[PDB]
Amino acid sequence: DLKLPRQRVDLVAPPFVHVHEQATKQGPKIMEFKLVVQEKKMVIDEKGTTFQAMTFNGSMPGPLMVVHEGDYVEVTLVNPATNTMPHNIDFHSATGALGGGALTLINPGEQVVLRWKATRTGVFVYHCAPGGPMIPWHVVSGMNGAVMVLPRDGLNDGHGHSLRYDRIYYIGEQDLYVPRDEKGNFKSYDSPGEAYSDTEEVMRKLTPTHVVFNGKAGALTGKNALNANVGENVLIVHSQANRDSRPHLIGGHGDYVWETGKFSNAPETGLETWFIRGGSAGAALYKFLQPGIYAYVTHNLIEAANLGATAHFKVEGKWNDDLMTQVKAPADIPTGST
Amino acid sequence: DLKLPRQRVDLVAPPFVHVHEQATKQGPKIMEFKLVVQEKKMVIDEKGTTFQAMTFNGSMPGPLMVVHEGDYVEVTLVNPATNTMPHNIDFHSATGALGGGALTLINPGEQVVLRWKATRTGVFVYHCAPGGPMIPWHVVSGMNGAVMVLPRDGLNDGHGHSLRYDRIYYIGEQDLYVPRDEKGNFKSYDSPGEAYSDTEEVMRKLTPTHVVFNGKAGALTGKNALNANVGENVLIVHSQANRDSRPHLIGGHGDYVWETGKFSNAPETGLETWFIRGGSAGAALYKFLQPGIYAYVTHNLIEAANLGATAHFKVEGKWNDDLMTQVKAPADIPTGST
Amino acid sequence: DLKLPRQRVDLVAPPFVHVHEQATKQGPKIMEFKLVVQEKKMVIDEKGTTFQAMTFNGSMPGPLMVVHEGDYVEVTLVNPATNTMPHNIDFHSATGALGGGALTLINPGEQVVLRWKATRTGVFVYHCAPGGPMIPWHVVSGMNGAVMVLPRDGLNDGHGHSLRYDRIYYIGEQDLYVPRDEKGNFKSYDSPGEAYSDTEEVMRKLTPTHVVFNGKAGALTGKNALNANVGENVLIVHSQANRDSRPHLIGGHGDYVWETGKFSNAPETGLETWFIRGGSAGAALYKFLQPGIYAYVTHNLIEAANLGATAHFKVEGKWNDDLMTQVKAPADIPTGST
Ligand SMILES: OC[C@H]1O[C@@](CO)(O[C@H]2O[C@H](CO)[C@@H](O)[C@H](O)[C@H]2O)[C@@H](O)[C@@H]1O
Ligand SMILES: OC[C@H]1O[C@@](CO)(O[C@H]2O[C@H](CO)[C@@H](O)[C@H](O)[C@H]2O)[C@@H](O)[C@@H]1O
Ligand SMILES: OC[C@H]1O[C@@](CO)(O[C@H]2O[C@H](CO)[C@@H](O)[C@H](O)[C@H]2O)[C@@H](O)[C@@H]1O
Ligand SMILES: OC[C@H]1O[C@@](CO)(O[C@H]2O[C@H](CO)[C@@H](O)[C@H](O)[C@H]2O)[C@@H](O)[C@@H]1O
Ligand SMILES: OC[C@H]1O[C@@](CO)(O[C@H]2O[C@H](CO)[C@@H](O)[C@H](O)[C@H]2O)[C@@H](O)[C@@H]1O
Ligand SMILES: OC[C@H]1O[C@@](CO)(O[C@H]2O[C@H](CO)[C@@H](O)[C@H](O)[C@H]2O)[C@@H](O)[C@@H]1O
Ligand SMILES: OC[C@H]1O[C@@](CO)(O[C@H]2O[C@H](CO)[C@@H](O)[C@H](O)[C@H]2O)[C@@H](O)[C@@H]1O
Ligand SMILES: OC[C@H]1O[C@@](CO)(O[C@H]2O[C@H](CO)[C@@H](O)[C@H](O)[C@H]2O)[C@@H](O)[C@@H]1O
Ligand SMILES: OC[C@H]1O[C@@](CO)(O[C@H]2O[C@H](CO)[C@@H](O)[C@H](O)[C@H]2O)[C@@H](O)[C@@H]1O
Ligand SMILES: OC[C@H]1O[C@@](CO)(O[C@H]2O[C@H](CO)[C@@H](O)[C@H](O)[C@H]2O)[C@@H](O)[C@@H]1O
Ligand SMILES: OC[C@H]1O[C@@](CO)(O[C@H]2O[C@H](CO)[C@@H](O)[C@H](O)[C@H]2O)[C@@H](O)[C@@H]1O
Ligand SMILES: OC[C@H]1O[C@@](CO)(O[C@H]2O[C@H](CO)[C@@H](O)[C@H](O)[C@H]2O)[C@@H](O)[C@@H]1O
Ligand SMILES: O=N[O-]
Ligand SMILES: O=N[O-]
Ligand SMILES: O=N[O-]
Ligand SMILES: O=N[O-]
Ligand SMILES: O=N[O-]
Ligand SMILES: O=N[O-]
Ligand SMILES: [Cu+2]
Ligand SMILES: [Cu+2]
Ligand SMILES: [Cu+2]
Repeated sequence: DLKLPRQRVDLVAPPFVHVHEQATKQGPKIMEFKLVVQEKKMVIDEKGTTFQAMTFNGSMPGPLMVVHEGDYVEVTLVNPATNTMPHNIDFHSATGALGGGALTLINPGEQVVLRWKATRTGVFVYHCAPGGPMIPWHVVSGMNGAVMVLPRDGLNDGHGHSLRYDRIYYIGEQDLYVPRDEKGNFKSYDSPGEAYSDTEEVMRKLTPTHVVFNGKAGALTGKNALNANVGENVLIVHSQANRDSRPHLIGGHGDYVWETGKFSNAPETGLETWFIRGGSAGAALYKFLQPGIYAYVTHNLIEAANLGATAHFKVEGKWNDDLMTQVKAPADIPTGST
Repeated sequence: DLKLPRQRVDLVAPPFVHVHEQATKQGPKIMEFKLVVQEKKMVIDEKGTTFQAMTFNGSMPGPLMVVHEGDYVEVTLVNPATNTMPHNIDFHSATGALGGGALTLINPGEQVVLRWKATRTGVFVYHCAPGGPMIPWHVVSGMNGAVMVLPRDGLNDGHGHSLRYDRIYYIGEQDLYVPRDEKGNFKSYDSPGEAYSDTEEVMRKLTPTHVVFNGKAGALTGKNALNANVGENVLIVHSQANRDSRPHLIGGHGDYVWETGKFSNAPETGLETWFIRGGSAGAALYKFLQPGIYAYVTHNLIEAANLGATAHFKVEGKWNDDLMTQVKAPADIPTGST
Repeated sequence: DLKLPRQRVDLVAPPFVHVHEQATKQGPKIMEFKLVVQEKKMVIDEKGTTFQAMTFNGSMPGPLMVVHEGDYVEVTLVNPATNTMPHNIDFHSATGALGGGALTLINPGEQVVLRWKATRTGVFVYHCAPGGPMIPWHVVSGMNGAVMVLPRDGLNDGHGHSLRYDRIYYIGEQDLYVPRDEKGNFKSYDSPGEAYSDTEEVMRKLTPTHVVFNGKAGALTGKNALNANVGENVLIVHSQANRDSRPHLIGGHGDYVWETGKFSNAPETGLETWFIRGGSAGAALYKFLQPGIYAYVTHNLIEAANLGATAHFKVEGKWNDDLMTQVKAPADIPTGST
């Protein structure tokens, strides 16, 4: 019935994003994506703590999918027979049937194909939602990602001016609830099923043990820092499927921020810290002006520094002493000061 | 002194709203409302847990009051002699005297009449506020509702276009703090006074035991699902007097959202999830496009699924396969897949 | 190299703000500020609980600094040899080097001079950020304040109209994490270093023991209530360096609110409650219409009433019975009522 060109997209692992155009003169296409569920034990902190994760495509978050307004998105969801649980997928970008969750429930050994029309622009969460208490459990076990639906003309500033990004990163933030024994040590389990009852008890107290970007504390630091150059406009897409976050680029700003994540609304300008509502994605554009290390955090600094929620950008270029300078290096306080 | 027509309004129990006009060519009236305080034990979850509630008009939330900008709102507050505590009322919509709290303190056996002018448009919280630690205790015991002050021309989209709703629902969200015994079982008390000291201890840790819509887990599910039809524009008013919430319509969107709840500000368009600040009301307009079950949740999914914060909409109509379709039902993964 | 006039500013203790112009026809200046770190035991609640604070200039919050867009801000940071720890300063208003943190680390006995250009308008947080887990610890120990960068033409309503305030107050909100012994009593320590390990354990559970304005429960109540007059436009700057807040003026409104705190964005109008993201400052303008006591709170009323987060305004003037009146004082319920 639906007679449009089909285009297969190969997803890549976050924080990177598959190749796509910003502005396009192409008409609506059927964009084909495949997501494979993988249940697996993963390391989530720098002391080696593990937990029974559940993922789309082996990563937390799941990959970012990028399409344009008016496209049709055809998603094959695969639940391999090595998994132990039923899974599904709900797209906040889609209309009807609980975002598709009601049409995509699959047992291990099955697959399903859903098609939804991208009628609403913005960044949106997708997540597993099998039903009842399984919904939060699957989500906080890692089964969430995001989709970006761009306007066909690309981004604009809400006042008639085009905005173009040179680079795009997807930072998925995950709240985790890892059970502890009586001495406070983290517990380990041989399967998701075995972890469930203890995990639910932690979840009920609503306080995460870990808050991570890209699936583990320190994932986007050190040699996995994100790269940029002075003068580049970088789009940072941030999602949180379950709990609020307050992104902040230390030493920078959000030049243009869609904190509710929807491109039909004009962005706010010059933010210090923005706010991602749990269950949503947002996006921030920033043009780097200074080289050096930047920390991207949630500005609950306890979460950022002590629970895992810090990423680094490494920015190449020349220092601008007009914007900031050390006038006098650390020196002894003058004895003749009051 | 004030010589305007008087109009008695009969309130109805949430989630329904008393009859009112959107746009009106009537001039300012004195709109007369009565609220009766009722202290009573109520069931708040599906396992039958009870707690010592305190309510306006026997319901959590208290009823929605609807007036127009420039109206005068004359509220009779009654505290029957069967109650045990003093109560009052503070309207976030009103100006002066702590929103009226300073003028409405009444002992059991008394009543009081307050008049305030509706100078500010939007949805607003009202709540009991007797003084000091009694303020949070009364509010989280259920003594809160909302008032909507419409512009005389009804809603608009902030760009010169009228917005009209076909239906309106009021969803009051309540955080509850129910004491537990040493084994974790919920405790029961013979009066609010007896529950106070144990309840305060839970409140101090800032983590609710339950988060409910319309006063109990499952209140707006099953046979009390909210009804709509494909093509209808539905206004959902959401209040939270004490704690933030992040409403989300699963399978839908917020077409027009006033998340801060004030109609002098243009709405945001096409939201996935919005944000109600604790101590505020907000409103979202959505035109249903697909039939079926929709879950309305706070998108902390732990709260939604495990603490009680899920409502259902049942929407009648015909399915639109253009917007979403199952291309291939669950089937075995092809043996010839990689 | 930089050849502009220099102007020394003398800071004052919050909630007051040093003298400054709103609109200015002066050109860019180098505005010189000095901040001295002071570690000291402080009382933070009405029962006399103490904690090992760390402050800029002896106060929580640190003082508000006010400059205009295009000014250069030259800050001398002094760490006296009586302190025990290294400190630094990061300005969310500044660009590069982690907001200046990377250029300002000083040991006890040292001082440093940083210059940054005020390129972005709004209110912004500044805070200590020495590195790693020390970042949250220093911030929640009190080392945070705010800077306001005004447009040269002063505030506007985003629709071409000037806004001018008659008075300005800075309300810094601080989440504190005070260790308890096994009976629940607060612990005391002889130094910040000794408190660290127990404090970190409380911080990890993300629930404050106290939430205060101006450094202690009741700081801005009683005789330290903030003064205003009917008809005065008052600007309230509110900062929270680590945790979200939801300001509300009980009996009032926010006439014009920049909840994200950035003056390049038009304010929202007529808010009941607004939202300060942790890691940010915001500002609200209100013109008092009624005399009397107003409570300024975070509208988590548990925090407001039971954890310390309430300030008072005392407003002088004449009561306006048109806006609000008690039509009938408390009286016995008529025996002939149903
Ligand atoms: O023996 C405990 C010790 O070993 C580590 C080393 O990386 O990890 C093990 O124990 C953890 C807690 O049960 C598990 O999460 C992990 O799967 C296991 O390899 C340390 O994290 C831990 O303290
Ligand atoms: O607005 C984007 C997109 O959503 C649709 C429905 O799929 O329209 C919704 O939003 C419109 C603009 O606010 C409303 O006027 C309409 O009633 C509502 O369904 C699309 O038609 C529109 O392109
Ligand atoms: O957190 C309580 C308590 O547990 C211990 C081990 O008994 O450490 C655990 O918790 C720490 C904080 O989450 C982790 O850093 C560590 O991996 C974990 O074993 C104690 O060190 C701590 O006091
Ligand atoms: O890119 C940051 C990196 O560059 C160095 C020299 O290679 O210094 C530059 O950046 C400093 C601020 O971080 C400036 O103060 C300095 O003047 C400038 O040359 C390194 O020191 C720095 O890590
Ligand atoms: O006997 C405990 C058992 O009975 C239930 C049945 O609905 O409710 C009773 O006990 C609860 C806990 O004290 C009370 O809240 C309730 O008022 C009382 O009827 C169960 O909820 C409970 O587990
Ligand atoms: O704005 C709605 C309504 O509020 C009042 C006071 O009751 O005005 C406030 O807001 C005006 C518009 O922002 C301000 O200009 C005014 O100073 C402030 O009191 C009403 O006059 C107005 O209709
Ligand atoms: O929550 C701790 C612990 O308490 C038990 C009974 O001992 O259940 C209580 O708490 C549950 C979660 O809130 C409720 O579902 C139930 O109504 C209540 O009695 C245990 O089941 C649980 O481990
Ligand atoms: O209204 C939802 C309800 O309608 C049924 C048939 O009565 O199916 C319709 O809705 C489905 C999506 O939920 C579509 O896939 C289907 O094609 C459409 O006919 C029921 O299956 C469904 O519960
Ligand atoms: O003896 C405990 C009792 O004294 C008070 C009186 O103000 O304060 C003391 O004890 C507190 C808890 O250790 C300390 O924070 C404080 O420094 C010390 O003077 C009461 O607060 C306390 O209950
Ligand atoms: O916008 C305020 C201020 O920020 C600067 C950089 O210091 O510009 C940023 O924001 C501009 C307006 O959005 C962007 O166009 C620009 O690319 C970005 O660096 C200043 O130039 C501007 O005055
Ligand atoms: O909070 C638990 C428990 O501790 C006690 C003293 O044992 O009081 C402490 O905690 C109170 C609430 O934070 C404070 O008001 C008080 O200053 C502190 O000592 C008990 O009173 C309470 O049950
Ligand atoms: O300014 C408030 C203060 O004024 C008094 C009289 O001095 O009363 C005025 O304010 C009341 C509302 O708070 C009005 O009801 C009253 O009519 C008005 O005269 C005091 O009662 C009040 O505390
Ligand atoms: O559906 N999963 O447990
Ligand atoms: O400025 N960063 O916390
Ligand atoms: O005023 N009530 O406890
Ligand atoms: O999409 N609902 O969680
Ligand atoms: O740097 N301070 O611990
Ligand atoms: O209206 N104040 O809580
Ligand atoms: Cu799943
Ligand atoms: Cu009450
Ligand atoms: Cu410090």
